[PDB]
Amino acid sequence: NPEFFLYDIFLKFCLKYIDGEICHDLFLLLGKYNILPYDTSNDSIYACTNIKHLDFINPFGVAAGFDKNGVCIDSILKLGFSFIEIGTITPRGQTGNAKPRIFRDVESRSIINSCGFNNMGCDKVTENLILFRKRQEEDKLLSKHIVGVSIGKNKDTVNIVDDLKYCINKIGRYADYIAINVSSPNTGLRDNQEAGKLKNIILSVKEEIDNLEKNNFLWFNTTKKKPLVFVKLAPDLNQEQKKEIADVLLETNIDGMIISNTTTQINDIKSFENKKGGVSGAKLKDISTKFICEMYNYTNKQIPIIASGGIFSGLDALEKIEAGASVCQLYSCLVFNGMKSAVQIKRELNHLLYQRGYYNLKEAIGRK
Ligand SMILES: Cc1cc2nc3c(=O)[nH]c(=O)nc-3n(C[C@H](O)[C@H](O)[C@H](O)COP(=O)(O)O)c2cc1C
Ligand SMILES: CCOC(=O)c1nn(C)c(Cc2ccc(C(F)(F)F)nc2)c1C
Ligand SMILES: CCCCCCCCCCCC[N+](C)(C)[O-]
Ligand SMILES: O=c1cc(C(O)O)[nH]c(=O)[nH]1
Repeated sequence: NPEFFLYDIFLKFCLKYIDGEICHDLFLLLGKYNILPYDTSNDSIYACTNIKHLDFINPFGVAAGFDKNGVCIDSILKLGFSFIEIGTITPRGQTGNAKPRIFRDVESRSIINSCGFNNMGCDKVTENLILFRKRQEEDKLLSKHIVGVSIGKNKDTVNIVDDLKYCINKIGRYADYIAINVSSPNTGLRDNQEAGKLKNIILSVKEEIDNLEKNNFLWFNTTKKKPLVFVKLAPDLNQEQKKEIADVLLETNIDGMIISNTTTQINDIKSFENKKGGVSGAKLKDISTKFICEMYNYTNKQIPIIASGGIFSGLDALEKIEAGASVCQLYSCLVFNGMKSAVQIKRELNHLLYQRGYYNLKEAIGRK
């Protein structure tokens, strides 16, 4: 498709002259007017994957934080992705921290951000998602595409369980899966990663979803089933904390763990020396991949893993898969590679699996 080529003409210009968050706003604006390219290709049946009975037509989606409000789901999915995680959303809208709060380092292909859960609130985002689902009833390019919702707490909230229960009762019907975000470094959130607190949070979320069904058509999503429950983990933990959390995740029978969110322990990027927030991009890959391996070993391979962190090429994706991941999420790749992220990474992964001696992608999950 020549449209990806035409777009890459402006990528370096964007990185050099346009503020990052403004670049992101431009991205969403172009997609709102249905001007982004379309991935016209066909996905390899040998590259599909799944988490429980949630089936992904390909192993690549957009991570949370990119379309925080679901204003652009169709166009982002039609770039070539199989799923998108909208959010993180909160019961009421928040403006976030003061701008600029996103900083890029092109040399290291890394980003640091302190957004602060800026979003339009659960009500407006629920409206946007209902409209998308109506369009999806007709759009054949969007058939079988998955939409997940990441939910969080408002800054000035003490009871996280309240905020998450409001969101579930509002938008749960419309989501294929729900991602619990207790790993953002820019809001008392990583405190909720304490084993006991986390176990209560998870079991509460999973009860509010089950309660949606007890009160009797219902599931207005892609799967026609109740949404699965994922947990997004921060990588800034010691082995003891990782073992305890893995026990909690197994005890609550969550459906998947997203490894991982941004990290605050990177300090070989001189450009970010004076900045605060979580770091993402190529500098997070090795940290993120190792974290997958640990949790893959700690949970006895019983919890599917959604990989997130420094995935730019099919080789990185295969690293994640061969570490224990079943599906991959992109974010920084879209920042530094433009619209072609999905098409290019699908092409490369397909070639890799065909050459490395794999009948299909699911055969590569695990394999150390
Ligand atoms: C500007 C920005 C905003 C983000 N917002 C969220 C968010 O709201 N919720 C969330 O779970 N992760 C959020 N993330 C983390 C990403 O979803 C992803 O986990 C992380 O960037 C690592 O992936 P990557 O290396 O491909 O960028 C955000 C990341 C960035 C850079
Ligand atoms: C949250 C962090 O987002 C960013 O900082 C960011 N930076 N760039 C260059 C991009 C990709 C991009 C955006 C817009 C355009 C276009 F306007 F040319 F179309 N091309 C590429 C993003 C996203
Ligand atoms: C439309 C028949 C099913 C009724 C209940 C769910 C409706 C939600 C429609 C979302 C789009 C789903 N799909 C499979 C058509 O792409
Ligand atoms: O989960 C999150 C949230 C934010 C933010 O909104 O600031 N940033 C991240 O890096 N991860």
